[PDB]
Amino acid sequence: SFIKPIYQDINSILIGQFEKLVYKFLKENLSDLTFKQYEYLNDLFMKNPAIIGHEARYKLFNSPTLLFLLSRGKAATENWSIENLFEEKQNDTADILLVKDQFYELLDVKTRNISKSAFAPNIISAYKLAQTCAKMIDNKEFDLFDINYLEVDWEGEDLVCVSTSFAELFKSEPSELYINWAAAMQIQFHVRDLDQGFNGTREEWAKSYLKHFVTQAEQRAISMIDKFVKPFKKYI
Amino acid sequence: SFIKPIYQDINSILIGQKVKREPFEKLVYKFLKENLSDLTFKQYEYLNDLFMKNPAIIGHEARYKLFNSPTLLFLLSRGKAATENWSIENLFEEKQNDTADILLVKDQFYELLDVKTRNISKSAFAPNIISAYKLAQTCAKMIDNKEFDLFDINYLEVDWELNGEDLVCVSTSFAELFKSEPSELYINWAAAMQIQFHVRDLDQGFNGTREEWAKSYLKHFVTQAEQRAISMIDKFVKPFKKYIL
DNA sequence: GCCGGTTAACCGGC
DNA sequence: GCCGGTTAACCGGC
Ligand SMILES: [Ca+2]
Ligand SMILES: [Ca+2]
Ligand code: NA
Repeated sequence: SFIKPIYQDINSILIGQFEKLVYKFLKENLSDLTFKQYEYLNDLFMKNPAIIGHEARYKLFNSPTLLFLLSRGKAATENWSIENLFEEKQNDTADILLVKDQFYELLDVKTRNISKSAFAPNIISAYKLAQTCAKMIDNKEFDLFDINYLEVDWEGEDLVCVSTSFAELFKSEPSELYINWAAAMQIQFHVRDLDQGFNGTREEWAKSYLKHFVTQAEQRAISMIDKFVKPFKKYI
Repeated sequence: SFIKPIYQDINSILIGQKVKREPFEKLVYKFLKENLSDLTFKQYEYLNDLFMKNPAIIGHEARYKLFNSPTLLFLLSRGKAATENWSIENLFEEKQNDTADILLVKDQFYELLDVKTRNISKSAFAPNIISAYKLAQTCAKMIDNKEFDLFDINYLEVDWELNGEDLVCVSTSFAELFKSEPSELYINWAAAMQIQFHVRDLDQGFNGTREEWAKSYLKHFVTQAEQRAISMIDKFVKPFKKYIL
């Protein structure tokens, strides 16, 4: 992580001291590496004005996996112009991107209202993560990027920060990730609760996640009969 | 439908309306309020009015009995603690996962309206209409309690496009869920098991009774669930086994 | 034309 | 404590 080293600094400037308000901090203390996902894409294409067409521009990523996680559609990529730049997207994989010397940190910020009942938010699609692990293995890309999370807790007429949390997805035990199939097949968890005791290699994590994903896929399929078929059979 | 008789006018008044550069639902509410003041309510407003007129009824248990309908209780009520803690000083407010956007009621009959805004400037994408599971439970409760002439679930689509520093409405569509062919409803399991369709495209030729609609939907639901189960193996299991064996 | 996955984030049952 | 369903629409591959 590029943020981990300066976590204390961020935590001390947030607690009490809005959404993406952390981006400001990062874009000032790491202005050299901080980007919104859409800003990184514009930056990458502006730097190579000689490369046109989506097929060519996609090659700019130099990584089938990163291409998969960060790129926009073919049309959007081909239609990309210097006078027609990319804008933020609700569907974007990451909130903030930190890249240095060909290594990437996909950072997601999660805001939690410590006043309401605890309800783990959608973290990332378990399916997208499976395709990611598959691409990591197929292309042997095990030392290219990390997916990390920064949690910001908040709470009379103003909403101030009370604490923060930071965790790395790849440091968590794969089989411990809760996949909520109904909730758009999303992994869900509060950052503060995310396990960080995995000790294996990045390759072992990917294989372990795939076994977990496949197993949960089987379990969900069977459970659908139990909850969506059995109780309604008597009406038909 | 209660808004049906005055639909042509809603359509005319809505086309042209603008919002500061989703909120069109509030404008929909506005008109209905001025044209059907006594039948129009936000879902939370309806709940507040019901409890306000029965101040002596306290506790979630007693308050739940005020709905005098298992199906309506299921579709409209807030949780037990929320119902327990309600008070004139602690009223209900909008809730993200409430079933309906607007309720129109008259003489014990209910119309649950869900406004569906649509950005007409982009590639058509059928939005989440309602949970296929919530709908199945609803049909099951209708059958168990014989409530087949109590309520309707309808949709009002508001099409809009960017026009300067605001969004403007270019057209609208209205359709009724119970007039559609149940077996043709698209259930997108990944998308929170939601039924998906464009109001403008929903068929309206069902020829059976409400009871028949419920049974037919239940048949469709169960069949699609069975298919999804097996389908999950082909899409989420088979393609990744090569990485764990 | 056809088809379905993704983000953001949120209560409430027992 | 443990567990999971719901609303809002929305996009891009072949
Ligand atoms: Ca996020
Ligand atoms: Ca709506
Ligand atoms: Na809905």
